[PDB]
Amino acid sequence: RDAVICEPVRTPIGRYGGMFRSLTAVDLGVTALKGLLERTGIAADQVEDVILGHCYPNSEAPAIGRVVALDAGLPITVPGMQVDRRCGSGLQAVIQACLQVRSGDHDLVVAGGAESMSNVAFYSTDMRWGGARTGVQIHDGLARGRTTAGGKFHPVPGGMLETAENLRREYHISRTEQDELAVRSHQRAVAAQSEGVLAEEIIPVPVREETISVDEHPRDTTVEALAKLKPVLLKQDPEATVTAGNSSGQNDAASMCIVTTPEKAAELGLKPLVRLVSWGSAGVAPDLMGIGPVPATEVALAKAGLTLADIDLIELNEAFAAQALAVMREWKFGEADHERTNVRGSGISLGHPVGATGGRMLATLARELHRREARYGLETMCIGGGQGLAAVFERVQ
Amino acid sequence: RDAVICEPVRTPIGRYGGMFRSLTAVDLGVTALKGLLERTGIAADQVEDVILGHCYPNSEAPAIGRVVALDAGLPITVPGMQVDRRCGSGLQAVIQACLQVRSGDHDLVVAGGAESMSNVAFYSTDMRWGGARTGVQIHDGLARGRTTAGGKFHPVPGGMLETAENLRREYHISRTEQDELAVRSHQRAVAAQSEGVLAEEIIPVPVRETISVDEHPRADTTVEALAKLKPVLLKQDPEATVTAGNSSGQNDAASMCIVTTPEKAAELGLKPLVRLVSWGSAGVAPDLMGIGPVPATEVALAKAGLTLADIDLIELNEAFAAQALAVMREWKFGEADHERTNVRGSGISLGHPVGATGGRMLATLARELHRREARYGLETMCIGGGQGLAAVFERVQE
Amino acid sequence: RDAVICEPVRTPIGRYGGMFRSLTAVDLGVTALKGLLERTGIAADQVEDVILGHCYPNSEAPAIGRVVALDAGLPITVPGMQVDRRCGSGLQAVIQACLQVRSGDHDLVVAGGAESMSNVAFYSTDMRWGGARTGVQIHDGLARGRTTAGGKFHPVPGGMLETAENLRREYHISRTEQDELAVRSHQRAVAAQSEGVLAEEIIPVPVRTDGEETISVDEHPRADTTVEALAKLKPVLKQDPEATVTAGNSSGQNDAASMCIVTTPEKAAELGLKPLVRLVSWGSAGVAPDLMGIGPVPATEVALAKAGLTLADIDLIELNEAFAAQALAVMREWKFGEADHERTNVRGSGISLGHPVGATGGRMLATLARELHRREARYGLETMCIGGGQGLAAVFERV
Amino acid sequence: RDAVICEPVRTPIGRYGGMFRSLTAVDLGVTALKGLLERTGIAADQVEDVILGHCYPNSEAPAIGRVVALDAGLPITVPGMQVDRRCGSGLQAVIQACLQVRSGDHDLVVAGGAESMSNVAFYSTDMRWGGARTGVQIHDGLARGRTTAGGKFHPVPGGMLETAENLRREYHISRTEQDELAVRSHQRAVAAQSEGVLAEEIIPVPVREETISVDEHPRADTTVEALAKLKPVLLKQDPEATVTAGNSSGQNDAASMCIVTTPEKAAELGLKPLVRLVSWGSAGVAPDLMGIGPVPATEVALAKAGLTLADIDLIELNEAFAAQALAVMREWKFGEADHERTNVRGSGISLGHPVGATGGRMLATLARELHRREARYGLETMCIGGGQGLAAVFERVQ
Repeated sequence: RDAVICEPVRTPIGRYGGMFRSLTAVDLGVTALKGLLERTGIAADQVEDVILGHCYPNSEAPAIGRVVALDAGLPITVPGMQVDRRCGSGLQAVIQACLQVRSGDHDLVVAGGAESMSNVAFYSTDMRWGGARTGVQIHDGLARGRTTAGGKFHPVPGGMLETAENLRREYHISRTEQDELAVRSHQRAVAAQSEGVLAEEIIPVPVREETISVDEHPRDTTVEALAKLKPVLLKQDPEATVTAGNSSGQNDAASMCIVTTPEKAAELGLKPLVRLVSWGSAGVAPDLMGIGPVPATEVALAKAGLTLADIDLIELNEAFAAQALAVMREWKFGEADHERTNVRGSGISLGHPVGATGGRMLATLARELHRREARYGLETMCIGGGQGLAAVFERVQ
Repeated sequence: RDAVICEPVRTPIGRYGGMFRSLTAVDLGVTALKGLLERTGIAADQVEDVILGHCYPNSEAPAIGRVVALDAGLPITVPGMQVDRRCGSGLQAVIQACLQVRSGDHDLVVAGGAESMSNVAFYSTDMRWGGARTGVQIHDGLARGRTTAGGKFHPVPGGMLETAENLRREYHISRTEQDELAVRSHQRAVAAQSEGVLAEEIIPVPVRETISVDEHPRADTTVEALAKLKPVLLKQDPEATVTAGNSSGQNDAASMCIVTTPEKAAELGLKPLVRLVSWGSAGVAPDLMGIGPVPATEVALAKAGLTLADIDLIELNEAFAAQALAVMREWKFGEADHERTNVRGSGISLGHPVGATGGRMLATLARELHRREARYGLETMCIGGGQGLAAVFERVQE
Repeated sequence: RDAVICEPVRTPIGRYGGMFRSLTAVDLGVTALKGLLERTGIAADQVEDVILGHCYPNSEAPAIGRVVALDAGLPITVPGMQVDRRCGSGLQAVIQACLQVRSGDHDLVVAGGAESMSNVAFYSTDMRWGGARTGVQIHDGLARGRTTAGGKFHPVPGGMLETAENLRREYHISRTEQDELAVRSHQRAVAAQSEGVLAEEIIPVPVRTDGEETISVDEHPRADTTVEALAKLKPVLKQDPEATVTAGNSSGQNDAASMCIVTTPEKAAELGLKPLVRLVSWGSAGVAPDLMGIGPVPATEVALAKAGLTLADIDLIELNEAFAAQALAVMREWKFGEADHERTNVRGSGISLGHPVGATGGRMLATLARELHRREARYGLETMCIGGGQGLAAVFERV
Repeated sequence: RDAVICEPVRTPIGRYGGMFRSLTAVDLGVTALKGLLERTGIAADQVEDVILGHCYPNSEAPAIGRVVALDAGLPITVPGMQVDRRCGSGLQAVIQACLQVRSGDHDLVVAGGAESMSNVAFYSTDMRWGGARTGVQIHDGLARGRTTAGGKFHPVPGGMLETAENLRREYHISRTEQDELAVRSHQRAVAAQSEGVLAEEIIPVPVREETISVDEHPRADTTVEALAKLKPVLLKQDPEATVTAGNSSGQNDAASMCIVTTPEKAAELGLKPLVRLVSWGSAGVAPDLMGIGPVPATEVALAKAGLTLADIDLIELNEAFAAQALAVMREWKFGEADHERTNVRGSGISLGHPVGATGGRMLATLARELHRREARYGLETMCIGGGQGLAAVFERVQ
């Protein structure tokens, strides 16, 4: 039996240190979850699991899906969990949920993600047994993660950014093209804001006293202003092109959806948007992580009996413009194809709040697939440490 | 298609601050995984995913399955990830693994868990935007997490331990009953050591000599000796029963297995031990978290068309002896059922290296099933925060 | 032989988190020491000690007088040190300097204080040997310090603020009296800026932001300060609802440094210095910690006794206003008429100026000495309450 | 009028993480002060200030002299304070006390030092306004201090060790000579213990109950050969390295107290003055060469006294590293006989270097020894981290 997605939602996405800084990852999750149930009218006891992608957990919220369910006020009956496959964790939660559903184990579950990058921890592995002989190192969680993902044999001191630079180098990607992609990202996000489509996606968030519905970071952005910015690794390398302007930031948000059967959705009065056709996962070289989408997509299209040409709409994460352009090069893109890809924006304009990112992409794909009455959508992303995840979704009718 | 478990293995289990103190979770993970690949002769490129239960993640190892896979020398083409459902994380990884294999997405994966409780971080959320007004707090990851898992509306100040005391009060479990259970646990584990069954389970770990034996189990453990210990929260409850002796510790370990189809195992020369029949999960009151196996087992058995009496072997996590005993009251157990339960030992004697516990149970359950030529096994655990997880396994007869 | 104070100076005084937040205590001291030397023309090697009052030391600068000297470009042959007597530390450094000069041991020394409250450390004693058993605590240096000063037998959980309320209560001082005093303080301070007397005291500070700019003015003082506005403000009330002490009527937390030269009249003459005052006597006392604000009364008593002097003998007083109530209590005990307020804290005080602890004694010295000259008065008194139950007072004579 | 020292005393000195690990600096200070008062019968209202050398102060004890008086049950009328001049802070407290006294300002004061190196805080300056951009460092107070004492134009990444290796290089001091000095230091210290003289100095400390009277570090067995076996701390980077844990002083816990007064006031109280302070000197040296600071400092003090080094019966020189002390002794043109009159009851190497309390320890030995000997002149001198020296000359009272 099929697995279908209903009411995929998100909060607004805040900047690191910005709008949502007073809010925990849990507060955002709850807000997204309350909104999901509130829009749906679903009885709390209908939810059989809450599965949440969450990339920077600590003991403030163990097994974060369960904490988020309780905090949202669902009954003690409702189980929950946390998953991490990096930048792909949101999609992963979704995939797990569909698997749990299709099997016939569960009829309805929640799949989501939450990240508060603003409030990620600083930690020490030196204070337990003492620093009397070694000193004390305290690591920023965001910063350390950037270099450790590849493990011991594939270190990257320059982190995520260094991977993109490698890509720009390997594909001869001009700075201009990169800045250009970014503009589109902003124009599209902004266009979406004012065309009213975004309200469909968003649960507004109350901050102790006002309520927020608009994503903080999308902006007036021109190729000319972007040309001005100084790349991060210019001193390390003089041919750098990656800047804050052409790359996604660090952000706060949550994403929620319902994963259910068509039969169950009909009973609960729900309106399913897509069903999951297939998915694929891949490993790639960690220093080349930005390319993980290509092998993963290939696997997914094959499982689907599908071709990329067959595909109506694409959500490809814009971790770095350079990274995205490289996948698009491999996909042999034509100026039209940029029509069907990232239509409402992406990481660069929106933000990249890592756990919630897969959800955001889904909310946009599925809903947009509806608005267009289009058949197939692709969701795919690169993963820090050398991974890729992709999923194929089909509109319901 | 079926999902079957092949070659389920673990490292030995170190004590907190003990023999594996110098080892990261990743190091244990890598050793378990390498051992598994070595024992099986499997080409590395065969492994389509590595899913790992891991309950205290930090930035030293993001998405830990992937890191363990790289650090073990597997090719860059192999994906990996991290899962947390607390004390149920190892089972959860296995279940996810079966779902992926069964759907026909993957033909072979590794499921496992790793934990180093010895090296769990201390952490703060006050150092990034300033402690100017708040003050700064640094939290022990192990301690802080025992309290918060229930969230804001279900706080447990006493921790996992209070919940255990809660069950002891409700179900009227005596001190003697608990200590007694602890004794069996040590005797069964030690006996498992002497009988040589353990070697089949264990990946030896080199430390800078080589270790093949679990640290915690003690031959001389007696009831009279256990009676001497001071219950942890005597000060607060004079009726407290739960001591270090009758509860599990904090531990270091790793677990890995192969999850595969029967046709794929045949092709590769594997010996599949069990196939997964069903699972169930449940939520319970967070202050009563120890009872979680009862509803979960209920769900798993019923999906299986099975009854508790149908079950040949049970592994139930002994998080606390009062917690385990309470589950047994619901199950209406008797001295005889005690001979089909936790037969090689448990969390009390063995220790509770949390992301890897599900893995350790599975290794025993699967192997003991094969040793007994019995049919059905149940693996179930209580989960901090108020959860239960259960699975029913069937011996592969071939 | 006499000891005289030459060219007493200070930086501007910054608010906690404000102007100088990017500056260390060392940075401020160095700017002051350099300013002192630039003004004097003194060769660096004339300096035989740098003694600094510094109340929140850590290992960023051990023995901070030595570090401040080296960092200011003084030769390696110059010794330096750190002293702590809390709110009294700056004066204490002056007195030590004076004694080492008077004994004939040293001919010229530098006496000072530096404090950056903005940058005070957070610290833990649970980090060295393991946190598994106890938990790990980190303390804000500033906050923890308000309770510990009395030791175990006399903890004051309230802090300095509580000891002030204790004084209000004992001496029956209305919130009105307290609030009026604060007004004068801002008024005397502001007046002193426009009058231009402050430039004499101040070494200007450069801060790098768009450009690097130089600061000459104290952050905190306000002209617009009125009793009425001060009533709008909430005592620090839940605890005692007869609470009268607000952020408005007490000193805050601050960043500044102070320096001066201590020398013989004969040496000052050789080097072309203009000695302003000489030290006549000093006194120190202990009082109950929960009553710390009153410490000046006993210390002052002892100093005048040693001087053979009386309070009427005193033309100028600088009494630190840690709290308006604290200052008022001292003044009653001194039997102060309305006119005596004429000669006390004429250029402002802690409430308007701020209270950067190690540098405070230096700041007051700078006013008393210069004002004594501008006035052509004879005798000045410097005195302060000290956290933990102490007082320090000194008498100076214009030269 | 003169300033004289009466009843100089100390606690025993314990090792880093040792016997006194559960005691604060204040605790040691209180015991020492209490013992001093118990011994002398001094009326608590006779003490006009308590001046304490304290090197690693924190908010646990502000103005530590005042806290110590209070905690030791002195009346609230008694003021107190803290001073730091590194390794010279204890002597610096004495010189201050003597100056306040000779002045006529006070008739009687207490001067001391207290250090608990065990409990020195770890700190950050990144927490207050946040590390959101910069990161967070936490510094060990001991290790961090060793690099910063010279300031930004003279950093010593090597710490005090690097200064000591700089001295052995410059002065060419062999490893054997360094080890020989260390051996003498242990032998002299142990001898002082057999002989019974040490009791004269020591205030026994109670810990929770057992009472401690003996310094922790000194060992009778120490030999050159055993010492040769140790490895120089800085060998990786210097092939010629000599300085080791064996021939350097450790990190230590202790307190020192004494009475400073005039002869007239001492006559009144029926006190027994031991020495009077003749002179003192202070000096600045290069921070990379800090160990040599005694040489210019001794020169100043001897000169002020109209005195010569030949005139000095007894010397207490801090043995911070054997190499540093040996270097000073070279400048001083010492011959075999000189070792006869220097550090006669042990030193920093055997006893320990509890930094705030070190000036007090040396004084207690010197004043007391000078009396037993019936000798006239004594010298106390130490090197100070960051590039300083302090020396004082003391003369036996008749």
